[PDB]
Amino acid sequence: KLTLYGLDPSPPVRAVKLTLAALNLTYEYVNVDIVARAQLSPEYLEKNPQHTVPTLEDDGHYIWDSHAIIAYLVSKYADSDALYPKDPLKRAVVDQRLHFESGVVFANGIRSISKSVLFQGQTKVPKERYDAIIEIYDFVETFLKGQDYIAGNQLTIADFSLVSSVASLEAFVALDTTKYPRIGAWIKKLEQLPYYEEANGKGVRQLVAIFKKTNFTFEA
Amino acid sequence: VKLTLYGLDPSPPVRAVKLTLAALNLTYEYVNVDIVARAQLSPEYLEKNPQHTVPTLEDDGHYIWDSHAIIAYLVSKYADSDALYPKDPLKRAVVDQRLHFESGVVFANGIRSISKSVLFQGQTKVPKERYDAIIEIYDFVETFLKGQDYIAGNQLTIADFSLVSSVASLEAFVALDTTKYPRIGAWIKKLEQLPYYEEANGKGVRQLVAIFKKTNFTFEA
Ligand SMILES: N[C@@H](CCC(=O)N[C@@H](CS)C(=O)NCC(=O)O)C(=O)O
Ligand SMILES: N[C@@H](CCC(=O)N[C@@H](CS)C(=O)NCC(=O)O)C(=O)O
Repeated sequence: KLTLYGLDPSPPVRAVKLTLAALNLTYEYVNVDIVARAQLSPEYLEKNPQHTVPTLEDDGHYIWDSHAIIAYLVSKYADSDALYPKDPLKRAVVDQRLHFESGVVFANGIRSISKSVLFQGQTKVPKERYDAIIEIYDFVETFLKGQDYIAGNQLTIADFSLVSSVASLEAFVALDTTKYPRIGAWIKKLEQLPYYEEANGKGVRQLVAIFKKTNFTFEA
Repeated sequence: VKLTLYGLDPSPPVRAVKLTLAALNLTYEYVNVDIVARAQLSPEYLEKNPQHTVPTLEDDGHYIWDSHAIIAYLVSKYADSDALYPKDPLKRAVVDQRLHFESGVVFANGIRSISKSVLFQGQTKVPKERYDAIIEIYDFVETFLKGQDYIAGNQLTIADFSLVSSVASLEAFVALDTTKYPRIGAWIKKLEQLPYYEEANGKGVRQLVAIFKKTNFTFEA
């Protein structure tokens, strides 16, 4: 019995939706209205004291942080270790990419802007935040050099994690696929998964539209 | 020997790896990478780590980077038991949440946000936002320690090494009020009892604090 707490525009929530779909697991999806600060309710804080989404409930146990969740799901429920290989050297690449996503991409790239634009209602965003997004594209383009997937030669949860956030960066800076052909090819490859549209595609488009509506701009 | 660690003592994620190597009693070569001299940007270093960060670990022709990936690798490959990184999916999920909390909320948003501005871009005035972020980190860690002696449960794990390397470093920006944060104070004190703590984490924390003291940076009101 799985319950996922979150909302479709959220990148880390979509990373979990991709993993759940890839593992063909059934779950209840509970909406959490972040703009209304519904995550700050006493009832949600009891589930996740960091008051973030996603939170996964698995038969009474609460797990949070999307990367911890999707590793947990694969380790516990997958038929094989395909999505999260147990071989320590292969796992070390996956883990590096996941922690890259946690810090460099999401915390420094996305939440840094979401906080000032959506949470604080500010229209102007410091130029450093633009520079941070270009740095992310540059790194991811390098990470994809000579391989079809982000962490090696097979689909893993690192792909789910990073595609959920890297595709979201379009909300701030459109991806130039002439400058970034590897990133373009990799998103296109992942878009072919039958569950991609419902798990990640539509939420990306929603987030992009949310930020379009704010009319935010980068400071020079 | 077979293991090489690339890094430098003031760096919190390098110290996370030094703590783990010490706890596992592994021998290794320590190679200094002077990030102040931008030595991590040499083409030679980029071949080992294209993200040009420290730490990097070299193990028999393989390069691993990101401190959290490195220390999970070390325990899984070399430890006698999974004590420091339990394999039980549920216990593992708590450790993993704490590690990723360190990557994003603590290091990226808390420390590197200020370090880049102050150490490498020479800014002396830091926005109040960055002070508030450190206080929120202290608030979260205090909550995480509720009812237990360690950060991810009832036993020492790599989550303790990761988070103490960075949380102890926060003194460089905001001194820790142990009357407001008695659990954090006790937890740091408990880890300081580890005989390998002084060399692995303690010296470098003090170095980092002294580096920031010298810059004379302040937070805006
Ligand atoms: N790295 C974390 C990010 C979690 C996170 O910050 N989620 C955002 C939504 S995208 C959130 O919960 N914001 C509300 C809050 O922190 O109060 C993860 O992968 O779960
Ligand atoms: N979260 C990463 C942080 C790595 C990191 O950013 N290290 C800093 C030093 S504390 C660095 O290498 N700065 C040089 C650079 O990024 O070029 C980890 O745990 O390894």
